Amino acid sequence: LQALHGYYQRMSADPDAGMPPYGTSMENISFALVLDAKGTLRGIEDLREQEGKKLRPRKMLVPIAEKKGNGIKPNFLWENTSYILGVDAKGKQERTDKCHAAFIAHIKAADQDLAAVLQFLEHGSEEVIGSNIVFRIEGEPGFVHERPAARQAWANCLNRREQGLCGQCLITGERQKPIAQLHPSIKGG
DNA sequence: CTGGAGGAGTTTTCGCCATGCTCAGACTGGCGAGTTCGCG
Repeated sequence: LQALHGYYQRMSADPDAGMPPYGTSMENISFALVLDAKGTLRGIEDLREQEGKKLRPRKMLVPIAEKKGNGIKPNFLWENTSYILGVDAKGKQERTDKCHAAFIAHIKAADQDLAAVLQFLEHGSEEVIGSNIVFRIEGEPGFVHERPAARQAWANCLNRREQGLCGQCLITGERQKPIAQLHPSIKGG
């Protein structure tokens, strides 16, 4: 319904409304890793919160996630242990190894922070297993994915992907627009 | 006779909580008036 499109367009114009900016979404995160600028990991930040009933993760604004079928798709900068640590509980190690290789490969598409995290990837409690994690530089505010250079790289990747076929958009009625081969998912439960 | 493969059919991965009472009376109030038949 175009009503939702109009509502988003209007309310996103308000800076404090809470609309995620284009290309970003709010997800669940449990821990953050701290590593020095030299590429050595030391320090883990656990952001999970006790909701009275249970200890549950926290909501964070991050780059949108792919819709993972049976195929392997690497997320940009935040992932679970299987892609990052090359470890899991699924037993099928080769799958995890392939995921890790794809994850490291996607990064290469000059910043010292990404240089450091690349350096750490030369090697890459139990509760971290299976949870979502993010990266932070030792004593650095914010997170690596928040740095402007990361945003430029993300925009470049988006431009890379949005190419080829073009047509008429039914919601807007405009011509020669790139057509979406797949739609992002919607939260259930 | 063997190949490459397009299509048909089967398997894997995906991610993974909640809803909260209740409580009480009235009221007291009077209808109506009436007429029967009659030889052999």
